[PDB]
Amino acid sequence: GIREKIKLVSSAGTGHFYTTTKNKRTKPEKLELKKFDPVVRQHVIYKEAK
RNA sequence: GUACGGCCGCAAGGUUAAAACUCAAAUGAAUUGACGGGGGCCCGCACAAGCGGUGGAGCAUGUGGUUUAAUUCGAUGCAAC
RNA sequence: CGUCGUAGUCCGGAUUGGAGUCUGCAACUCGACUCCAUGAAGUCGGAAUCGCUAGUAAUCGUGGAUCAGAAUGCCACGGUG
RNA sequence: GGGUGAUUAGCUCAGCUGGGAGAGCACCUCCCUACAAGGAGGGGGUCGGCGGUUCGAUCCCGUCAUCACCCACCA
RNA sequence: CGCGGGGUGGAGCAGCCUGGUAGCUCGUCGGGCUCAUAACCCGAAGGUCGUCGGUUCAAAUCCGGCCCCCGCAACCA
RNA sequence: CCAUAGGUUAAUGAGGCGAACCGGGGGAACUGAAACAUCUAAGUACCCCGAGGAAAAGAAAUCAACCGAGAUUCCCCCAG
RNA sequence: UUUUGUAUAAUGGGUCAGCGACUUAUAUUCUGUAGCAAGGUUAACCGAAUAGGGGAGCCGAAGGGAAACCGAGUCUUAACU
RNA sequence: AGGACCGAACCGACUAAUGUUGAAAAAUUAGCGGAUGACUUGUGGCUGGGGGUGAAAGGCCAAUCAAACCGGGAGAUAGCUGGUUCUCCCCGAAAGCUAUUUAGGUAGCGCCUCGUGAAUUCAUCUCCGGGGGUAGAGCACUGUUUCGGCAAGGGGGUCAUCCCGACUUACCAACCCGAUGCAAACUGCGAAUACCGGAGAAUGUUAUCACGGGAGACACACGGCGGGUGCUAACGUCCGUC
RNA sequence: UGUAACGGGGCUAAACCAUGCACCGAAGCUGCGGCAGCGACGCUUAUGCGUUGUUGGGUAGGGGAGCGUUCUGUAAGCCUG
RNA sequence: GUUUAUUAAAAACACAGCACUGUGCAAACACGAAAGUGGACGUAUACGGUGUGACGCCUGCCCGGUGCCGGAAGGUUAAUUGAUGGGGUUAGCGCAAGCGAAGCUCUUGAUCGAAGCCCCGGUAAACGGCGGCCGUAACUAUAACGGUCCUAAGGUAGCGA
RNA sequence: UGAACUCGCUGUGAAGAUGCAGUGUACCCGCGGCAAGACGGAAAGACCCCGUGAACCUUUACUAUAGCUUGACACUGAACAUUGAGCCUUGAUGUGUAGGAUAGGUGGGAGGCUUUGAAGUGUGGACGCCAGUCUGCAUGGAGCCGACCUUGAAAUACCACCCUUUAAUGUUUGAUGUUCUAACGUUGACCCGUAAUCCGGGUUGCGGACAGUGUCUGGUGGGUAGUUUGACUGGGGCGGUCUCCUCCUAAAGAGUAACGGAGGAGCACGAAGGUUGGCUAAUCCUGGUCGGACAUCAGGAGGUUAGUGCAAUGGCAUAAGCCAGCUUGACUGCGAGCGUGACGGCGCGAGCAGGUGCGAAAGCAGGUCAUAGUGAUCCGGUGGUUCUGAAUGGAAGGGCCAUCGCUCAACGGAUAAAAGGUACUCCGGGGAUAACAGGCUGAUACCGCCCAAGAGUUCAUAUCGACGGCGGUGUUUGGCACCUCGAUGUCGGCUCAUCACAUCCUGGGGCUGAAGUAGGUCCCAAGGGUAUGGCUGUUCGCCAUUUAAAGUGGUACGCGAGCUG
RNA sequence: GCCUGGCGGCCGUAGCGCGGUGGUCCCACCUGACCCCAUGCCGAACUCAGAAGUGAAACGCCGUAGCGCCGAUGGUAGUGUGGGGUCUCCCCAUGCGAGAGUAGGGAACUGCCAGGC
Repeated sequence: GIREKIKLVSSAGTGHFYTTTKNKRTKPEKLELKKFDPVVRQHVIYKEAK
C-alpha cells in the first residue's frame, strides 16, 4: 500500500524476479527467503532488495 | 487686529475695529541669591588603577510589613535601621 | 613536626532529647557552662555595585565596661603586614 | 406577550466549587501634612418577589417584576 | 440556513498538527539604578489548559457532551 | 541615339446564356457516437472559375514474388 | 381522451361534407411453410429476357489451439484420468 | 447681435381624454415643451448582418432583431405532448429481486402464451423432520435503570507526607450484594404459524417440467395486523402480510 | 346563503334489547329456451354417438377464424334499356 | 442639447473645463487577405485616447496582486546541430546458434541558443484596495493617552441617516 | 355554439354539482335598464421545477487558433575594428627553487654528429629575467662529449614528441560598431509618357544590407471558434449521500426500505507468516534496603472477566490469546469439489504431480481467528520467445509468458479530461413538483371544563390563579398533495351586501371584595344602530379626539366583464 | 459379588456444601540422582535408577438434600383459522401453546478388559 516496489535478483539463471514491497521505514536489513520457480524446480535463492 | 454688514481685491486679507464677561496686573530700567543640561579657574581619589569586598551558608542584632488581645515612638539617603 | 583532599571533608557539631554545673523568689519561657549520644548547612555568593594612598588596607590574640547571673555588640591593647 | 442578558451597599460593580459578604465614590474617624492624593478603621445589606430542596442558595431549578436590546403587517 | 476558528497560573496569545511534554511578553508583590516613580535589569508566587467525561502507557491537543465568543452570513418556494 | 513604353489599324479568337454530369479554388450545420471536443455527417449542401461530349484515367519509375501477369475505366466478386 | 382517481368546470367535439397513418429497399437471422437434400445456389453479363447460358463467388456437412501445429478430436499438463 | 423671453410656420410630447376587431399594426382633441440653432427641412448620394448607424436604447436598419428579411441544407432535432379507421372465439399476465452516465430513457431475472415432447403431472392434508430465535420469557452474561445494603474514588473541610495516610461532610458516587426490572443491536432460555425436504392416504375437463417462437410488467390507490414515521395527527411517508 | 349534525316526513316503541317464528330482496340458490367447447366409461369412424360428469366477466400479451371494399383477373361471359 | 417610434424624458449620455499618457512625421492610430486610403493638404500651442464634468473649495494612502515603463548578471528553455548508447549490414572470430570495426543506415538526443518565465526599482488623475480587542481622568460616564493582536495600507480632508 | 326541457338550498364529491342524495320553491314570454355566474370572454399564461432542451452573455471551467511577439533561415553585399570560434605562412614562449647550474614537460639512454663549420676578442644586428641563443665577418678549418662525485619528482651526448600566446602575410564566421554601395528604397529632383490629381521606365540626389515576407520555433493570445457545470436532495437549496465491511432494524425461508440505529475500510505485519512442544490470564490482597510513586520474587483469592494489528460483532485452554526451538507452504500447475448473485464479479477446500518446512510420528503447512484494506478495458515503455514477422535474409512490427502505471473513488471505469449569468429570455414537459381559496389534520392558535398551592382582610373559586389532567372551534399559523400553472389576476383606496353569535349598545335576570353614585363579572337574549383626523401605499400601528354604542367571526381572509394603480 | 485402574460410551438430576472411610491390588505423595533427560536459576517441571516412610494432601469409596440439576399436572403470556364490539384494543368459536413457579425427584449411568480379596 503506497510502498516502493523492488524486485529480488536470483543468484543464478532464473526468468522470474520476485517483487518485494518490504517496508524499509524501521528495518534496513535484507530479505532472503527462497521461492519456487517451475523451470528447474529445485527452489531459487533470491537476494538484494530493500 | 475681532463676530456681521459696507468698500477694495481672484481669494487670503486689507480697510472700518468694540462691547458683554472679568482680574491684579500689564510695561520700561536695574539688583541679591541659586545654578548649567554654558566656558573657565579651582577641588574631593570624583577620575586614572591598586589591594581588599557585600549578596549565598551558619549565627547574632536592629528596621519595615502583616495579623491578632498587646505585638510601641521618633528618624526619612549622605544628614535614619 | 606528625597528618590530610577536591570527598558537604580528619572536619563541622548548626539542630533534638536525657543528664547535670552556676547565679538567682525564678532560668518552663527568653540565661550561661558541661558530658555520653545523635546530626544538617557551607565547595563565591541576584539584577547590580562598595571603599582608601602605609604601620594604611589586610589579618590573630589580650584587656575592660554593663554585671546576682551571659555577648559575637560598645571602648581600648599589641603581634604579622 | 415571547427571546437574550442583568438583577450584590445609596451611585457603579468584583466575588464563590453553599459558610456567609467586598472595593471605589459618598456619610464618618484616625495616620501621613494645611490640603489634594495615599494608608487604616467604621456606618448600611429584601445578594429582587414567590415556590422546590437544604439545617444552608453570589456559585441551583421553576415562576414572576423591571431595564437595555431584539421579534412584526406589508414579502 | 450552512461553514470555519478561538477558550492555555491574573491579561492576551505561542504551544498542538510532528506524543516522551506546561510557556512568553506583561500583571502582582519584593529587589537593583535613585531623592523618588516611570523607562530598564532581576527575584518570587499561581494553571479544574472553559468544563463533564471518553481514549491511550501517555496531553491542553486525540475526541463526544454541557457552555462562552468571533468571522463569513440569511445571497430560496 | 537605332530601339521601345505610349498611340493607330486590320485579321481572327475570348467574353454571354444554357439542363445534368465533370476538372481546379473556397466549403458547413444538423445527424450518429444514445452526453461531447478526435471520429462521423461530408469535399456532401452551397458559392467562384473553367471545360468536354463526357470530364477523369492511359500505353508501366505497373505490379507481382523468385512463380507470373502485361495501358485506362465501369460492373460483379475478393471481403464485411 | 386523460392519471391511483373523473357527475366532474379536466383537455378535445358548431354542424354537415370532403380529407386524414405502415408504404418501401438491402444485408442478416429465427419462426412458419414448401421444393430439393449432403447438398442447396449463381453475381455482373446477355438471352429462345419468368425458360436457357454464365461456377467467379456463397452457405452447409469439423472441430480444437494466440500461432506454429494436430484432427473426430484438440488445448490445457506432471499427467492415463 | 443673441446655443435669451413671447409666438404663427415648422419641430417635439408633460398631463387628461379618445383610439388599438380603430378611420389607422400611431392617428385625434384640449391645455401645449421648443422655435437663427449642438435647429429643422426638400432632393440625391455613401455605409449592410456577427456588419452598419447611433450625444450609443439589445435602440434604429421598411410592422420584424440576445443577429432582421428571402431561399437552400430541410421531410432540422424532440428518451416528450400527441394522430391511426368492420364482425369474433380460446388461454390469460405484471407492478416483485437487481444494475445503469441513472430517474416519464434502458437493461438481467420474474408471471402469460403459441409450438413439439414427457408426465397421477401438481397441490391440499397427514405422518416424520431441519434451520430456527420473532411472539414471548429470563436477568448469571452485554448494555441499561429504579429503591435499598456494605463501602472505595472525586469535590468540599482539617491535620499530614511516619508508614507505607487517616479523620470528616446539610454534595456526587464505583466494585459487589439484597428487593424490583427493561431490551432491536443482551441471552440461564423460547411458540403458534411459516417454509422446504422424506414418505403416504384422497383426487382431477391439466396441475407442471424441458427445449424452440412472441412477450407483457416496476408511477401505483385505500385500510387493518406487525413496526419504523408524524403528534401511537392527516384524504401524510417506508416496509412485511392480507 | 336556507332548516341543513335523524337523508326527509314523522317518531314514544316506528328507538333499543332477549328469545322465537314468518316475509322482501341479484346475473348467487332452484328452473325453462339456446350457442360453442370438454374429461370418464362403452361402442363406433379415414369421427361421431350414448350413458355420466362439466366450462365459457377479462385488460397487458400470445394464438386462430368471419364480413365488406378498391383494382386486375375470372368477363369476347352473365344481366340490360 | 440627446433618448429606449406605443409603460422611463431624467440626476443618465453629451458638454465648457481637467489630469495622466501616447505620437518626431513615411507620426501614433484606424480600415483591412493588401494595397491604396483616412489621420492631414495638418507637423508638437499638431494629432490620438481614457475617465471625470462648466464656475468657485479642492483632491490623502497601499507597489502585496495584475498590467505597464525600465533593466540586464545568474537559472529554467524551442527551432537548429547530432555526442554517447541499442539495432541492421559489412571486414573480423570460432565447430555452431551467435558474437563483431570504419563506412553505409535506423534509433536515442550529449552540446549549442533568444524572448517570455524565475527576477528587481518606478507607477494606484494604472486597474484594484485602504482593521479589530482592551485598559485609562476626584459619584455615573467617556477616553485626548496607552497596552495588544495585526497589514500591502489600515480610508487623510471634507461631508455625514 | 357536447346535447339541452339548463330553478334555490344542504350534503355527498377528482373534496368550488342545474344534472348524485335529501329538500324547498316557482304563471309563460317580449321590451327598456341593471350585471353575481358560465372556475365568462383574448392569449400553447407571467413566477417555480424538470429536459444527457435553445440562444445570447461572462470567465482563477476545458481545448485550440488568427494576431502580436523571441530566436533559427533566406532574399542579403563589401571593409575594418571590437572579442572570440575556425584558420595559413615564418619564427618565438619554457627561468619556478636551494650549491654549481635558465634542466619547459616527457618516453628512450655510449653511442653519435658537423667541413656552406666552431674556435675568440673585436665590431655589429636580433630574442632575452643576460643564463645564453642565433645568422654572419674579422677568421681558420674537425671536432667534441660522458661515466664517478653532485642538485632535484626528474639531467646536461643524442633522438621521437606536445603545448602557451602573437606579429605580419593568407582567412572562414555570427554578432557588436562605423564606413562603403552594386542590393533595396524614394514616403526627393529631373527627363518622357502628359503642356494627364494612377505610377511605368530612365537619370540623379539622399538614404542603405533594412523595411517586407514565407518555412521552422519559444512566448502570449476572447480578437475568433467548439464544448461542459455527473446522480440523489419526500418542489428548488445550504449541509449530507455514491465503493467495501460487522452487530441490529429485516418480518422464528432469503436479498431488503426511509438523509434508519452503533462504527469502520483505501491499510498493517517479511514479521505480527509456517510448524513441534508447551504455557495460561486480568485484577486485588500479603511481605521484602537504597524508594516521592506504580517497582522484585513468593503466597492467597480468582477466571469463557486477560488478550485478539486496526472497527463492530461472535467465539475462546481441542486455545484462534503468548512462550521457546526450527523454518518459507506470503509455493508453481491443478483440484472430491462446494458456495452466492439476474449478470460482470467474488468466498471456502479434501487431494495429487514437483519441490519445500515443522514434527518421533500421526498430522499440518500455497500467509495471517474471521468478516473490509479496492481499481477492469484500452494503452506509453520493458525481459523471455522463432509462436509469428507482407519479395526473403535480418530487424522493426503483431501475439504469447513474464510486467511498471488511474483518488477513472461519480468506485459496474458514458471522457486521462469542463465552471458560471439570462427580469431579453425562448422552447417542450409538470400540478406526475411550490406558495394560493377548498378539503383532511388540529401539532399551533384561540377557547371551555376538571384538579386548585397561592393571591384576594378572614377567605381557593366576588375578581384572579400554579403544577398538571380532559376536551372544544375551525379560528390564526403549521403538516399532506388531493384541483389548478392548457390563465381561477395580487396589496392599499371604496359604492354595495348577507349569515353566524364566543353580544358593542339597548332588552332581562343573578352575584360582587355592590351601602348610595359608579364600576367589575356571569347567562340570557339578534331587533335595529355600531364615529372622525396627523404620518404613511398603508391594512396596521403610534399620535390627536368623539358616541347611548362606536363588538367579533364566516361568505374563494364577500367586493378589477367594479372603478382607482 | 464387591474392589482398584483404564479404553471409553456418555459429560448440568456425575455439580456446591457438610460428615465418615481406605493402602490390598492401584495411585499419589515419597527414596536417590554430575548415571538417560533437565532447569532460560532450582530434580519446581519433566526424566531415570526405585519402595525406606505414609495415606497428610490429591485420589477413591460411602452417608447427608439446604441447593445448581431433573420436574409433573393445571393455569397464564402467546397464537394459526373464523368472527363479534365506534375497535392500533376488548370479546368469542374452533385448533394449537411456553418460560417461570408448585407437588415431587435427586448425592451419576453403562459396555468391555486387567488385576485384587
